[PDB]
Amino acid sequence: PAGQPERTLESLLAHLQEQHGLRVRILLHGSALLYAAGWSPEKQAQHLPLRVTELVQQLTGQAPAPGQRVLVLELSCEGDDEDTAFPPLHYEL
Repeated sequence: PAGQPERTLESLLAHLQEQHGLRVRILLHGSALLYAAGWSPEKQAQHLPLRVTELVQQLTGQAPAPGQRVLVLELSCEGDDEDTAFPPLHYEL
């Protein structure tokens, strides 16, 4: 297990929006695309009580596997400079 334990999708989106006052970004890589910005209301995206890791795989339709898994996520963010957005997140399962 790498990084802090997965708490909740609603927590992740709500935390960034309130504590940092920054727009939400999409984490996508093979498995699925995480909701952040789109036609759908922003409040709806943060509403999702599903776990951050479970939600991504559930949207994908892939069940969890035993042992350590290596997954990488890409941050899709619209901005003038690439430095504004953080580099891809490395998370193992």
